[PDB]
Amino acid sequence: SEITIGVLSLQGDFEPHINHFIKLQIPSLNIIQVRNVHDLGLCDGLVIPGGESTTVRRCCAYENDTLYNALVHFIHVLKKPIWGTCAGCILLSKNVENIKLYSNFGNKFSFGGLDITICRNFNDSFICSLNIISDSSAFKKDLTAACIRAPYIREILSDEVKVLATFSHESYGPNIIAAVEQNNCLGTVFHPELLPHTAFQQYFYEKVKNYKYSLE
Repeated sequence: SEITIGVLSLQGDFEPHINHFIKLQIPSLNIIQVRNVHDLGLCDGLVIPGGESTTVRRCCAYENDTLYNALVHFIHVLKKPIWGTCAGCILLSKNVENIKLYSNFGNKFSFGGLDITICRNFNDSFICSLNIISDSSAFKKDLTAACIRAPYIREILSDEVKVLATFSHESYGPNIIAAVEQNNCLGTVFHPELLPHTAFQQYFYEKVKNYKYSLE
């Protein structure tokens, strides 16, 4: 079957995320940039990366929020798989704290999808070992994550949110939440493209594959 995963690309610096899925070497997988609603329509799943949530959001605001509204629909009506990483994780979140830049978009800042409170704030680079709460073969023992000015997940707001991975750091403390999953949404605070392994990419691919299978 042909599976297409898109990577939101408007904000730039998206190539390493694309490369990391290509490294999976999975015959059935195509990756595309997503810059507009036509591109989004071709996607079975979408990755939203980025360093800065406000930048990615402004990129979606063009033409009276045309792409923003399509993303909301994609997430919440179509229920297509979405992976928000770093900035994208912020933009899936219910409550966003410490984003400073006042938004021309108000309560239309987030796309929603993860019932969490997240803090941008806003030392601050390290590799952590992950405790991953999963039976997926994507996750071998002792995997790592690169946290660079990572957002902080302060609150889980629904029992529907599954804490997928946590870590301990001799600062921040124990049981820092690194990855969450809720329905069709996956969120990670780290940079999955900046470590050689491809575990989260593989997991998200399988999520998209299972979605496509469910449809039919």
